[PDB]
Amino acid sequence: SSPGIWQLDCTHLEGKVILVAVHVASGYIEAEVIPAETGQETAYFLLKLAGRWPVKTIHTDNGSNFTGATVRAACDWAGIKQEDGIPYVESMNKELKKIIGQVRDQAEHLKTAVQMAVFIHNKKRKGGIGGYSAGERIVDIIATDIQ
Amino acid sequence: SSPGIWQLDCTHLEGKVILVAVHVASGYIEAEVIPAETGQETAYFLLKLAGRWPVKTIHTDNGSNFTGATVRAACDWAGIKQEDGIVESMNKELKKIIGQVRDQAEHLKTAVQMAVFIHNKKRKGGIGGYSAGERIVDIIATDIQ
Ligand SMILES: [Cl-]
Ligand SMILES: [Cl-]
Repeated sequence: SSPGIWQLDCTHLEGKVILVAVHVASGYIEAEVIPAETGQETAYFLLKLAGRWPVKTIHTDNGSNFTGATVRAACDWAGIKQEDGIPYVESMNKELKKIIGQVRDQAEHLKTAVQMAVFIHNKKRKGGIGGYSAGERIVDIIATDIQ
Repeated sequence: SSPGIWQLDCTHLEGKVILVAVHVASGYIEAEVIPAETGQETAYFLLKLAGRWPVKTIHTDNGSNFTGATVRAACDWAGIKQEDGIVESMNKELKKIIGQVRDQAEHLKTAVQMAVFIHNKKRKGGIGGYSAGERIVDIIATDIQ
């Protein structure tokens, strides 16, 4: 259920393609620059995500890199179901882009900045006492679901 | 035991370099093929790991890709401390699983992720048993408080 639901969208910066996976219930993110927006590279990214978190369902934009039997085969193999797409990334790709822009000049290559931004986003809280970061929220949700 | 303790080791296959990070207490793995065993690529891999899990300390082989200011600056920036350093049972397995699925993948990188998936989803001892994936989350969940 909610524990295994992720949204996958693409973002573009400096002629590069970035795939962003958001764990809906927590706001937690996994993002990476990929060589091209193809089924082969999208399948690779999804297989990487699935081996790190319990991915059960994904909501994508259902674009071209999903019509090929590549991504379909990967989702099949990993036990991932593809459902309804994203509406029309909302305040995520922009937010992630915001952090990236803020730290872009601190890294030589874009890939490093992307990861610095993912780190900042997932460790971000919302006040003292509790607050809870997206990183803590995802772990709590999955923990209190597998037990 | 080890809330944010990870071991980072390198492995080589088909003329390529793979970085393997093992969460000591759970056995959970994060591994990827990197373009070269350099400080710049090692720092990249560590930053990626650090943004996905609460990494506090890493045990590495303290080799050449750790003498450069690159990895030191990355650990510093992420708040990671480098300690003693080199499990072996989790690593060796990775190569075996990779060998069992290499044929299904066009590129090695894909086979590696397939292997990571299989390893982290592996059930402890059938029924009631726990996978490394479930163990790492349960460990960090109880640590948050
Ligand atoms: Cl996409
Ligand atoms: Cl290494």
